[PDB]
Amino acid sequence: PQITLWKRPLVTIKIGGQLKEALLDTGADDTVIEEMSLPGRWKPKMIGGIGGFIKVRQYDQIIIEIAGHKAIGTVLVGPTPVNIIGRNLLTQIGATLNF
Amino acid sequence: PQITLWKRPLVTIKIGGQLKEALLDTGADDTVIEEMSLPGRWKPKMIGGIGGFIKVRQYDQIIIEIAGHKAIGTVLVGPTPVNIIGRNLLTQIGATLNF
Ligand SMILES: CC(C)CN(C[C@@H](O)[C@H](Cc1ccccc1)NC(=O)O[C@H]1CO[C@H]2OCC(F)(F)[C@H]21)S(=O)(=O)c1ccc(N)cc1
Ligand SMILES: [Cl-]
Ligand SMILES: [Cl-]
Ligand SMILES: [Cl-]
Ligand code: NA
Repeated sequence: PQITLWKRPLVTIKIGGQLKEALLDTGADDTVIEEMSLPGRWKPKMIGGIGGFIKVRQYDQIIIEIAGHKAIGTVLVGPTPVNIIGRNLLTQIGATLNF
Repeated sequence: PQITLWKRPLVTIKIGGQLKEALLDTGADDTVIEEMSLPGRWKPKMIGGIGGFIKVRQYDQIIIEIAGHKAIGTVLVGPTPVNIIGRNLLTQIGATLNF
């Protein structure tokens, strides 16, 4: 689709068997999701933000479905105020900014 | 143009006759730029992200060029880690997300 930016670009995702709403965020290098369980190994990470950092768990090789499109990549899990789909997974669904 | 997301979507902006680099950020409601001098009065605003909130100065009806496209609108100034072009000005330059 073509998504205008008059409102937040929110979409439905499927991750870990769960449906969630997430923000398509070209200003995010990586994907960050609110606390949930995911399978496999993880390692700690700090991720930056406009106001400072939060501690997250880094899970690699996680499959997500993003508005109907399957991707695989790293997902960070931690106390983000909103679920955000970052560039690491936006590239995989072929998302571009056009003007 | 059509901007892919394998790297950060950084463009040149021009504000107060100065060139700066800024990130095109669909996850930002608001344009926020690092400390600089802007004309006129400002109003207070609170904006929040990963790591919490920052206090910013809101300047309205500021002339800003973004990747060669003219915009005139609200610019927030504060301790953001990078200059961010948010949806309030992305809509003025006709940007959409596409996949
Ligand atoms: C700051 C920017 C360089 C990076 N961020 C992504 C942003 O898109 C962020 C994404 C974001 C969205 C919503 C809440 C938290 C973060 N938006 C944001 O801070 O926008 C602020 C300016 O306008 C307001 O609108 C949303 C806001 F946050 F409120 C304010 S981020 O959230 O800090 C971030 C950093 C690293 C990773 N991997 C993922 C995300
Ligand atoms: Cl990845
Ligand atoms: Cl104040
Ligand atoms: Cl505006
Ligand atoms: Na894994």
